[PDB]
Amino acid sequence: WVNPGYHYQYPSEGGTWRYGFVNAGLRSEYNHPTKVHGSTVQKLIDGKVDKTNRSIDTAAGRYSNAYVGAINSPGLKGRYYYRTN
Ligand SMILES: [Cl-]
Ligand SMILES: [Cl-]
Repeated sequence: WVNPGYHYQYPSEGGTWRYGFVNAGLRSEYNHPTKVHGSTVQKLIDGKVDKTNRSIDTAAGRYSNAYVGAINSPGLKGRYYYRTN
């Protein structure tokens, strides 16, 4: 199970990174105001990777969108990634 709602980090590279269990999925979303950027999320069940979703290379000023639809079940955990180009 994942304590729901976006969690936030502020990369040294710039921008805002938000991720977590939100609106029926695991999500990783990164906004960089000027650079091409992206994000990735992995869905874990009992520690095993069930799915990986990688955002496309995303335009400056928009949040990248990495998502896996999920039930917030007892075995659910997420792992989250961001990138700049
Ligand atoms: Cl990424
Ligand atoms: Cl695995």
